[PDB]
Amino acid sequence: QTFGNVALGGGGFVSGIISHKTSGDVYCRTDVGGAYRWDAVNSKWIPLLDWTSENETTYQGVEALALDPQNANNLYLLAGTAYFNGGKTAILKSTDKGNTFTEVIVTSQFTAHGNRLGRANGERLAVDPNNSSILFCGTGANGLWKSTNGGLTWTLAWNGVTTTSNGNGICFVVFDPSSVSGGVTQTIYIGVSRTGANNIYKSTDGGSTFTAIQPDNSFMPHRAVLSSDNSTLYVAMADGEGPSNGGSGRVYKLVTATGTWTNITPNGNNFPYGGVSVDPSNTNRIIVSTENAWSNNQFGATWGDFVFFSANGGNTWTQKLSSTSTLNTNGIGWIAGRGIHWAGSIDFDPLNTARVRVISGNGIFTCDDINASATSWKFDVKGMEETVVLDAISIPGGSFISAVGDQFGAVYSNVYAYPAKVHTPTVTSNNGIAYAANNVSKVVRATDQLYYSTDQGATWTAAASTIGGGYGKIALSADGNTTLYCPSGQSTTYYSTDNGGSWTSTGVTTVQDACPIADYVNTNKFYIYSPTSGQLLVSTNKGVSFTASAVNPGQWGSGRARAVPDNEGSVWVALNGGGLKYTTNNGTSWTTVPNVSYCGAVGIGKAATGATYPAVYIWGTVSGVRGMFRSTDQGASWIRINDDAHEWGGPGNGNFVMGDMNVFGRVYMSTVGRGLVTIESDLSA
Ligand SMILES: OC[C@H]1O[C@@H](O[C@H]2[C@@H](OC[C@H]3O[C@@H](O[C@H]4[C@H](O)[C@@H](O)[C@@H](O)O[C@@H]4CO)[C@H](O)[C@@H](O)[C@@H]3O[C@@H]3O[C@H](CO[C@H]4OC[C@@H](O)[C@H](O)[C@H]4O)[C@@H](O[C@@H]4O[C@H](CO[C@H]5OC[C@@H](O)[C@H](O)[C@H]5O)[C@@H](O)[C@H](O)[C@H]4O)[C@H](O)[C@H]3O)OC[C@@H](O)[C@@H]2O)[C@H](O)[C@@H](O)[C@H]1O
Ligand SMILES: OC[C@H]1O[C@@H](O)[C@H](O)[C@@H](O)[C@@H]1O[C@@H]1O[C@H](CO[C@H]2OC[C@@H](O)[C@H](O)[C@H]2O)[C@@H](O[C@@H]2O[C@H](CO[C@H]3OC[C@@H](O)[C@H](O)[C@H]3O)[C@@H](O[C@@H]3O[C@H](CO[C@H]4OC[C@@H](O)[C@H](O)[C@H]4O)[C@@H](O)[C@H](O)[C@H]3O)[C@H](O)[C@H]2O)[C@H](O)[C@H]1O
Ligand SMILES: [Cl-]
Ligand SMILES: [Cl-]
Ligand SMILES: [Cl-]
Ligand SMILES: [Cl-]
Ligand SMILES: [Cl-]
Ligand SMILES: [Cl-]
Ligand SMILES: [Cl-]
Ligand SMILES: [Cl-]
Ligand SMILES: [Cl-]
Ligand SMILES: [Cl-]
Ligand SMILES: [Cl-]
Ligand SMILES: [Cl-]
Ligand SMILES: [Cl-]
Ligand SMILES: [Cl-]
Ligand SMILES: [Cl-]
Ligand SMILES: [Cl-]
Ligand SMILES: [Cl-]
Ligand SMILES: [Cl-]
Ligand SMILES: [Cl-]
Ligand SMILES: [Cl-]
Ligand SMILES: [Cl-]
Ligand SMILES: [Cl-]
Ligand SMILES: [Cl-]
Ligand SMILES: [Cl-]
Ligand SMILES: [Cl-]
Ligand SMILES: [Cl-]
Ligand SMILES: [Cl-]
Repeated sequence: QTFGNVALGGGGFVSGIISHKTSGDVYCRTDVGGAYRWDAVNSKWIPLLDWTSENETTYQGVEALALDPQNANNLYLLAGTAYFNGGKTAILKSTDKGNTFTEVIVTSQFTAHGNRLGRANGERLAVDPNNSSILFCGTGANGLWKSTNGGLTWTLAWNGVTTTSNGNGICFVVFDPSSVSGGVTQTIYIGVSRTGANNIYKSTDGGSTFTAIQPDNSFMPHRAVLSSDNSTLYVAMADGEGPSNGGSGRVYKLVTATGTWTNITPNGNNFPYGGVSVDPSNTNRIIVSTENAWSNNQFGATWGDFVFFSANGGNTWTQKLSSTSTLNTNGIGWIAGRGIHWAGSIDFDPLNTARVRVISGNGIFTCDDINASATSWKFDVKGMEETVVLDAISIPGGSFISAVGDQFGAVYSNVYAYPAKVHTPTVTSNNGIAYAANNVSKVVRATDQLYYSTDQGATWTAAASTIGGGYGKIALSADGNTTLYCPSGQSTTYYSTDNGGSWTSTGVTTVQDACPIADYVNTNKFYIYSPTSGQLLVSTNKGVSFTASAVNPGQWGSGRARAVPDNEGSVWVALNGGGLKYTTNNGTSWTTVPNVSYCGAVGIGKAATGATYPAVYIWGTVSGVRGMFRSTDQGASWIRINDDAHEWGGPGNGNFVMGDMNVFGRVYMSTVGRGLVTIESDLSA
């Protein structure tokens, strides 16, 4: 209720599906946005890692997820991202299906990178099916590790493999619990993400020594699974690790009693393969998915990977995703024309193996009846949001409009309703958006080119020219007639009085990735805060020229400063470790907000009833507590409106907080991998 998301649905890469082969619990992991449990009672995904603080953004990268065959309550994640928090890596252990976790930091022993090449391979973390206290973990670069205390500490088990050219190392670990001594499983199979050297190994002494067994080192394994009866190991492989490389591949099966490998590649098509699943009650019933194939014209509407099913252990196969399939959008209209790609994990639902889930670069798709002649695949992403949101606007009396990486963004009359369409044309992303305060039908967005709308985002027309380059931040004057624009990666802000028919430099040439801001009241006034110089630059001639204000707010803040409705000359600046300041006089002087020792982002929203100033929202540290705070009294007092369970890793790539201008208390925040989060902070009930 209080915490949620703008509805979009999936929109990023789910890198693995893991189900409990006895209880039927289903989970997934993602590369940039944590992990989820499928709540089959309520039919929605439940995020499990929204508690990660900004000191734990790293854990949004989930490299492996393991369940305990003997106890469905246990759940383990290997979490870490190379580029956050020093690459800090942990085993995250839960005894309650992910409702709560214990953190076991392992960085100095081994690291993980959820956004690595090879990330859909797995699972490289596994629980001994005979002994809940024993886990093994293959690592990308540090060998094979084990724990004998349920994941609390780890030791090096085997180092015959450590590093590989692709950085992905040991990429699956599978136990055969038919082989046991002293209550410790003795047979372990591992896969290694390399070609031209040994890459599938078997130990029969509990992981102390391994023997190479692969039939063809031209291909590296992605995933493997052992049938419930322990008789047959199925392996998907390709000549690259995926998800976005690999040009050919195979499916193999190993009959363990005789060590017999059979090439069961569907139709000898030799596509790159990643996903494989076996029915827990039928060794011979299997399904596979290609990974990084693109020549399947799914639904007749899109291009992506293939899915093949067999009931005879791979002797013959039937396609289960093709041009005759249909896409059930499940009320999420914008997914039409998109499909299943990077399909490096596929899973029969253990409770009913007529049902199959498959991953994709844009979410997860579910076929509830794999036996149908013309299969129906549902975009099955309720509760899941994985996009990287880059900008947004909230129009008083109008729509909320997002600018999103990969899935472009949408126009919302109800932010909790799934969009029928996303902004088109877009190339890759929209990274900036603006509207005219006194001409609210006029909106502009920045992709490879600028696009203008005269109907509040419903339709778009390209600017005649987009000066400098695309993807920059943008402002529209209050009257809508002037645009200011700084191309991404460039340091000059330009102005146009004709929707980009012509451009002229503002004279501001030294603010890289400038975020120009229009005053809401005075159509001739704009501001640019420069982190490098520490200056607030102000224009009173509609962008023709700027001057620095009398007093600098200070250096090294966020470029995303905010003007204030109904308050000409007011600007709030998030100063990072310099705190939070605001001016009411165009930067002639500044108020230091007491008790704010750090502020990463500031946004404005609808005023409280009976208040005289718009509400202010920050992501920052107030009296020593980092989180989301609201002030309804112009910064004199603050209240925390998030909680320790809802931090999401902080503001992430888009680095913004913004209030809704129509719904008091509602605030939006960007994230590294959880879409656009919302807090409905008006707790009046
Ligand atoms: O090229 C395609 C290829 O990419 C591989 O992945 C690697 C690649 O990732 C790019 C971005 O991935 C994107 O996620 C995708 C995801 O992969 C998809 O599967 C799917 O789910 O969609 C998402 C979204 O599209 C991430 O969103 C994106 O963040 C990744 O880009 C990296 O971002 C890091 C974090 O920073 C950004 O977010 C926090 C903000 O505060 C930052 O402003 C913003 O940059 C970047 O790291 C940051 O880098 C700066 C500067 O670093 C530089 O200067 C100092 C030197 O010491 C550094 O070495 C030097 O790089 C740091 O100051 C900062 O501390 C750090 O956090 C990062 O540079 C940027 O690339 O690229 C990074 C690899 O790690 C990924 O493996 C895929 O594997 C592959 O399949 C294919 O897609
Ligand atoms: O014509 C049909 C088909 O015929 C085959 O025979 C041919 O080989 C195919 O190329 C062709 O299909 C088209 O394939 C490309 C990929 O092509 C590359 O790989 C195969 C090579 O043969 C070829 O030479 C290569 O050029 C597909 O492109 C991929 O599309 C997906 C999905 O894109 C959709 O969703 C995002 C939206 O922005 C797009 O408009 C929409 O189409 C992309 O996946 C998303 O990627 C981003 C991360 O981006 C980055 O990593 C990969 C890199 O290529 C890209 O440039 C980077 O930006 C993630 O955040 C998303 O989560 C993920 O879903 C791929 O990035 C992209 O390569 C064509 O769609 C397909 O029609
Ligand atoms: Cl269900
Ligand atoms: Cl299991
Ligand atoms: Cl159980
Ligand atoms: Cl046990
Ligand atoms: Cl103990
Ligand atoms: Cl070593
Ligand atoms: Cl190698
Ligand atoms: Cl050995
Ligand atoms: Cl079986
Ligand atoms: Cl064997
Ligand atoms: Cl065949
Ligand atoms: Cl085929
Ligand atoms: Cl292909
Ligand atoms: Cl077929
Ligand atoms: Cl697609
Ligand atoms: Cl709304
Ligand atoms: Cl659309
Ligand atoms: Cl208006
Ligand atoms: Cl126009
Ligand atoms: Cl005006
Ligand atoms: Cl700057
Ligand atoms: Cl300064
Ligand atoms: Cl003024
Ligand atoms: Cl704002
Ligand atoms: Cl709390
Ligand atoms: Cl937390
Ligand atoms: Cl309240």
